[PDB]
Amino acid sequence: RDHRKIGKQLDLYHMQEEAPGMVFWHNDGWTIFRELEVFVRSKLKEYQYQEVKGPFMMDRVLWEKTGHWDNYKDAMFTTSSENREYCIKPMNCPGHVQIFNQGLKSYRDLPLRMAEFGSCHRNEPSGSLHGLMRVRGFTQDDAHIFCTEEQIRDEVNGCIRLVYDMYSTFGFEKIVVKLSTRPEKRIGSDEMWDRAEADLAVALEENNIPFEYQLGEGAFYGPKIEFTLYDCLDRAWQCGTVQLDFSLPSRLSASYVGEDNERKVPVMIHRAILGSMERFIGILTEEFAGFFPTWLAPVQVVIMNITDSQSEYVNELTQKLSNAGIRVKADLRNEKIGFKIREHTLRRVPYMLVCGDKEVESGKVAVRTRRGKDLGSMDVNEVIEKLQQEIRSRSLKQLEELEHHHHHH
Amino acid sequence: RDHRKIGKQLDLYHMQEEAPGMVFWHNDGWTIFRELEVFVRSKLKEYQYQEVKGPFMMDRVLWEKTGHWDNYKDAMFTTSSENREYCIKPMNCPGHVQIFNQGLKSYRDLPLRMAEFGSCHRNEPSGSLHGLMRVRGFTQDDAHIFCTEEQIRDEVNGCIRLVYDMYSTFGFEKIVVKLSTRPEKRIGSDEMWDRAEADLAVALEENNIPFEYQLGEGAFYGPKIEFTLYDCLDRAWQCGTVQLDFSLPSRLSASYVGEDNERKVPVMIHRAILGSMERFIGILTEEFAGFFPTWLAPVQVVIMNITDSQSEYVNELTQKLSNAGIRVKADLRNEKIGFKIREHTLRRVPYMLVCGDKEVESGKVAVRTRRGKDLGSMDVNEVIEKLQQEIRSRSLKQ
Ligand SMILES: C[C@@H](O)[C@H](N)C(=O)NS(=O)(=O)c1cccc(-c2ccc3c(N)ncnc3c2)c1
Ligand SMILES: C[C@@H](O)[C@H](N)C(=O)NS(=O)(=O)c1cccc(-c2ccc3c(N)ncnc3c2)c1
Ligand SMILES: [Zn+2]
Ligand SMILES: [Zn+2]
Repeated sequence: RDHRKIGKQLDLYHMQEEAPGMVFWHNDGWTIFRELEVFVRSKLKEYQYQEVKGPFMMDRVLWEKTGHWDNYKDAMFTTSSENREYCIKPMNCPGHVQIFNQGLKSYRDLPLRMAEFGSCHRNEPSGSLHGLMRVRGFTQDDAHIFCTEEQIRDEVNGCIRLVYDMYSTFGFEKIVVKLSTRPEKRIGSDEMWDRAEADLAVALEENNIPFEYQLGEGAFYGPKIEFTLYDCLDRAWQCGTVQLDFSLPSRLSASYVGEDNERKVPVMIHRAILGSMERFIGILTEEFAGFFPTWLAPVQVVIMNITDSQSEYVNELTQKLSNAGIRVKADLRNEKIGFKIREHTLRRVPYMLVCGDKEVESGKVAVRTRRGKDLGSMDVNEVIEKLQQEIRSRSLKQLEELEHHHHHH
Repeated sequence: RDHRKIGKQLDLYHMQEEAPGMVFWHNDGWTIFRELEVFVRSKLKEYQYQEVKGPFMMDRVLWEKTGHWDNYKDAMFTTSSENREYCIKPMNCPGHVQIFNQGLKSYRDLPLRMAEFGSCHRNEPSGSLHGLMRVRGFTQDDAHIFCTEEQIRDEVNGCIRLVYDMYSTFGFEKIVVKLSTRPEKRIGSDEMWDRAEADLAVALEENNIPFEYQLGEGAFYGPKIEFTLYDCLDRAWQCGTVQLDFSLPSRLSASYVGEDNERKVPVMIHRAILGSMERFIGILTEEFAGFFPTWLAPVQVVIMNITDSQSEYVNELTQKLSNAGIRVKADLRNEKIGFKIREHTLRRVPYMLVCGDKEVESGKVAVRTRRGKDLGSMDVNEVIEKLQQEIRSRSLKQ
């Protein structure tokens, strides 16, 4: 089932014609986006990345210098102020290079790993738009690594390791990998492309990763390893990408002082792990058919009463779970228990805590899941500890559950 | 002390002529921005706000409907795709109404408090640009509260209480309040403006806030309370603002079913507490002269060895502090300890931990501060607990 239908069902986002391919993230979809940012940040910390933010627009002159204007013109939105023309950024790399270019850099500063949740706009043909998977405004979990020639192997290897490490959290382990080689419109010499292409192929080989070439699909500035994930119709979507660039730094006058006090141009590795937040959310939505892992679930727990008699109890518990950091909602409606459960199941809420008279008495809760399972009564404190552990460990599967819902086995 | 020189010295941000008023946040400046986002979110959690994200641009037609095109044209950047013109948003409000308009609403949903860290672009004349205080691309800690007429007083009071609550964290001694009334170009009837201006004046007086009128300086859609803060040269900068709007929702066909079954247009309150992150960071930078309180400091601790004898111990402590949630770096360079200390001192790192042989043997650390205070030898868990406490409490000094 399509992520667009599931997105409406869970009130995650919408789009209008007033803004084709521009996403409106509602509260619950934004919750997912934000949790993914937190997850990526935990990895940026561990793998020692800076995190920056570059501006939305820069002078067209800068975009001409990179080769974007010649090779990327059709896709760029432009605007102007006071007789000067600006491009809304389609990529974050040039901004990163401008940051690099502030202050003298030395070999001591390398590898310099510079991440950004970088908002890009690309004027994708309106015929090619597709839900969250192909929009016009999207946010990459981007980074550029500025390094020496001698550091390419280790740094490309690090990016590859990070892809599998992050994808394993979602249960994606058998990943389809491509090496996209020099496109017809490109900058840089043949010799530079032969080297960059060999370097990426050797890294994949060294990591024992099977891949195929994809002829002519590289970026204008360098070849790309692509990590493909599949949607519900098995369409291939580029998500992770690791790219090797011997051209942009030089075009933008990037340099550092080497060990012999000579001026050197840094190599730049580009990579995104999730790809874009929008595309990755669309993929997860379809793969899990909206059964997001508890850490990602917009609403983690719903606590419900049978009658008005338990309203006070449900309210205390909701407050208690909320202070414990759990995303929790009360459902106090005069509706049958089965009716409530069906609704919150369609809403894909991991856990539903049913409070009848006996629950109020014993200070317990009757626990149901969105997979139709009855986990009996549990102590409130026990439920809290078990949920907190499920959240903190970013567990793919629920209490007492063998297999989470996922389309591709 | 000017935030622009401090921002250069502490490697917080830069700007270039290839992008006038367009900020490049470097790692250390972005850390401050991110910490302010965490703080705002924690406050909006208690005050029960949703948090959304609206599109960066929308059809010019939408901005024509709201009155932005006729009353706000010169400030807006525009762009095109496939023969249709788009405005890059200068405000988040119309996007928020669009989200409100998805799904039937009733009185049960109100007050609906909808927050966004909303990136706006405004084509400010280049002669008016000034460091971080007045840029062309900035992010508001914005929100719109959709409510009934009967809820206006409580909701305006709630915004005012939020401003003072959040501002107390930063210790601002001079908060000057203005009430900005109907401008020359506006939407809404004179009667609507009478009511809106009175509601804000009454809210200020009930909250015991002295204020001055700023005649004709209100927004095109409503009057504004402004919470003014002052930079090093005592120049006035609008930061917090609370505005009362009886017009935009109607122009955008917003409605809900009331408790009495009558379908009405919601009132909308616009507010920002910090103002923009950029402007507020410029203010903080001058307010503290770059000596950010620990919770905001880009790097909270640097740990140094005297010689490589203590390298291993320094790495161990660095990992230990980092796991404790502290922003900590190891400085293992082959430089004299007095050279390393001076560098981190000038960088305004709150705490410096020095490890020589005596510290390794004892499992302690020698602690000094960026103000030159020497706290002597401290046990490691005690420094961790103290730091965590001062971070969690967002303490103004220590
Ligand atoms: C990895 C970066 O440093 C590199 N500069 C780059 O942009 N590479 S990319 O063009 O291959 C790339 C990387 C990640 C995401 C996308 C992408 C492109 C278009 C999208 C779209 N139109 N809608 C949704 N997601 C999208 C993601 C592209
Ligand atoms: C509170 C909002 O819902 C309201 N729609 C609004 O934008 N009001 S505002 O125009 O008074 C306002 C509010 C908050 C920040 C700014 C502002 C404007 C320009 C800036 C600039 N040019 N540079 C830096 N910060 C800035 C902040 C303006
Ligand atoms: Zn790039
Ligand atoms: Zn507004």
